[PDB]
Amino acid sequence: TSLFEPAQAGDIALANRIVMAPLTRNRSPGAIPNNLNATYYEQRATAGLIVTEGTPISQQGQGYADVPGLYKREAIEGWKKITDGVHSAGGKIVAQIWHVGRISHTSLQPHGGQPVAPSAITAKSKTYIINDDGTGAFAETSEPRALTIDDIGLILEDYRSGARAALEAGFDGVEIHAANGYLIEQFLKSSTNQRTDDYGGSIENRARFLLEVVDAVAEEIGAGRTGIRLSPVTPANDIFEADPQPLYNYVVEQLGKRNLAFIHVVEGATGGPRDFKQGDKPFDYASFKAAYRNAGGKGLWIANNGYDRQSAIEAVESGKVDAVAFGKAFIANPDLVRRLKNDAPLNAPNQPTFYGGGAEGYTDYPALAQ
Ligand SMILES: Cc1cc2nc3c(=O)[nH]c(=O)nc-3n(C[C@H](O)[C@H](O)[C@H](O)COP(=O)(O)O)c2cc1C
Repeated sequence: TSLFEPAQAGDIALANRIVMAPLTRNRSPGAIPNNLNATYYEQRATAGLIVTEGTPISQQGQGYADVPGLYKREAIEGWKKITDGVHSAGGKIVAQIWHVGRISHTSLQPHGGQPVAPSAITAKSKTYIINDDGTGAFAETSEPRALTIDDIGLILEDYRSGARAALEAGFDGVEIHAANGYLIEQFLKSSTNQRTDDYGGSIENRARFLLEVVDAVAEEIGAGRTGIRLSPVTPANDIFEADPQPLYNYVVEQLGKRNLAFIHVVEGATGGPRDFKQGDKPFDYASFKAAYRNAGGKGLWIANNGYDRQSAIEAVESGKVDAVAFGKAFIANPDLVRRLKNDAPLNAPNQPTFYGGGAEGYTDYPALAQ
C-alpha cells in the first residue's frame, strides 16, 4: 500500500493516506471561523483528510482563547465556508469535536465558572488567554468542579448537538477528541479520575464516558462518519496512567464493535518521543491495534507523532498503519502531499507563530512552484 493511494474511512472516501493532524491555532476570535481560517484550510485541501483544530462542542468545553467552536450559529456559518472551500479544492474534512474538561480558565467559562472534570483535581497546566488589556497568556488552569451525573447527561447532549452542527456545517464527519489529557481522557486515566460512582474505578467504568460519547455521536451522524483520537501514554496536560495496556485494549475492543470510520492514534508523548511510557511497562501498539481488529474493528487506522516521509511510507507499505497524520509539517507545508510525492524539500515550522496572531506563520508558508 502506498502513502499516496486512496483509502476509505467508513463512509468517507480519501484521495490519499496523508492526513492533516488537528492543530489548535487560536485564530478565531469569538469562537467563529473567519475568512483567513478558510484560506488556511483551503491551502491544505490536497491532504487525503483534514482533521480540524480542536473545536469545542460548547463554551464549557473551551480551554483556550480565540478557538472556533460549533455552538454559535455564526460559527456554523463560518465553518460552512471552510468545508465548501476544502471540498471545491478536492478535499475531505472532519471536525475534531472537543471538550477540554479541567484544562480551562474561569474567564473562558460560561458564568465565569469552574472548568468541569470527573474529579476536582487541578491540572498543573497553562492556558492561552488574551490579556483583557493586551495580549496573550499565560494563566494557570483553574480549579475544576467534579461533574454530577446530571452534568454528564448535559455534556452528552452537547456532543449530540456538536455532531449535528458539524454535519450542518458541511463536514464529512467528526473526530471525537479523546486524547491529550482532555475531558474524555480525564475520565479514562487514573490520575484524573477518583470517582466512586459508575464512572470511576474499574476499566469498564472509566471507559464508560468515552463509549457513551461515541454512541451518542454515532447515533446522531452515523458510525460511518464518526472517528476518535486516542493517546495511550501522552503526558500532555499533567495526566498519568500507570497501566494503559489493559485500559486501552478494552477501549478498542469496545470501539471494534461500533462500525466507526477511523481510529486516530497518537503514538508516544504528543510532540515528544514515540517510545515514551509512564508506567513500568512499554505500551505495545501492535497489541493495541490487534485488540481493535480482533473485535471486528474495520475503521481506518490513522497513526500520528514524529513521522516523516520515510517512516510514513514504510509504515503504510508494511500495513502497520493505514494512513499517517502529520502535525507540524502541515503547519509549514500547505502542499505537503505534493512535496512528499516528489521528495522535495520542506519549509521549517516556526514555533513562535503556532498560536495566535495573524497570517504570518499561518497562511504565508509558500507552496512549491507550478
Ligand atoms: C500547534 C499545535 C497545535 C495542536 N493542537 C492539537 C489539537 O487541537 N488537537 C489534537 O488532538 N492535537 C493537537 N496537537 C497535536 C498534533 O495533532 C500532533 O499530534 C503533534 O503535532 C505530533 O505530530 P507531528 O510529529 O506530526 O507534529 C497540536 C500540535 C501542535 C504543534
